[PDB]
This record gives sequence, structure tokens and C-alpha cells, in this order.
Amino acid sequence: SMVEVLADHPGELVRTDSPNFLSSVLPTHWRSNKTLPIAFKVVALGDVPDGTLVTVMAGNDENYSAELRNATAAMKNQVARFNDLRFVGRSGRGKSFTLTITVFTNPPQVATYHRAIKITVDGP
Ligand SMILES: [Cl-]
Ligand SMILES: [Cl-]
Repeated sequence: SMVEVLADHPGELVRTDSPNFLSSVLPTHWRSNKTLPIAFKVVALGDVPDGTLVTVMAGNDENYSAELRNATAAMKNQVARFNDLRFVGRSGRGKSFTLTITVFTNPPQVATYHRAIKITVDGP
């Protein structure tokens, strides 16, 4: 249940654009190819079997799909923890990326992370 899920992770999860998923918090601006400060997690509020895969993609109007590293994780106890997601492709200082989340239930569901992320060679 959402109340129970919030209660396992108080103060750590944010809405996605889908009522069925929450996520951990990403930086607003990060350095290309740098390890993230908070390992990314996608949390299912609904039933998602263990082993269900989750993949993320990043892009914008200039770049349909920016390079990522380690952009797939598997659900376990309704949480998919990405061990080492990295943002490699750069948005530049003037634009940011939207991060789309795909959860490979049958059939797959798509969610979007709740903020844009800027990726530059130097970072913030
Ligand atoms: Cl790229
Ligand atoms: Cl850049």
C-alpha cells in the first residue's frame, strides 16, 4: 500500500508522473560520467513481481536518447535499485534532460521522473 511504502522509506521518495511509481531523488545538475550521490531507486506501489526489469532513458528535443551507463535494474520486494546509474551524454549548460522510466511488467508501464536533470562536463 502507498502508506506502507512511504513508511519503509520516510523522507526519501518522490512522485513520478505515474500514480503507480515513486523514485529516489536525483541531482538537478550533475557531472557527466560521475557516480551519483544517491543510488537511483524506482519503487512500485503496485504489484510487480521480483525480477521485473526497469530501464531508464534520458533525452530532450536535441537529443532523443542521451548515453547512460548501467541503466537497467531488477525489482526485488517492489524496489529496483540501480547499482551504478551514470549520466554520460551531456545536455550542456542551456538545456536539461527528461528521465523516462520503463517497468517491464506485462505489459510495460512508462513513468517520468519528476524533474529535469542537467548534465555537463564540469557539473555544478
Ligand atoms: Cl549522448
Ligand atoms: Cl557540457
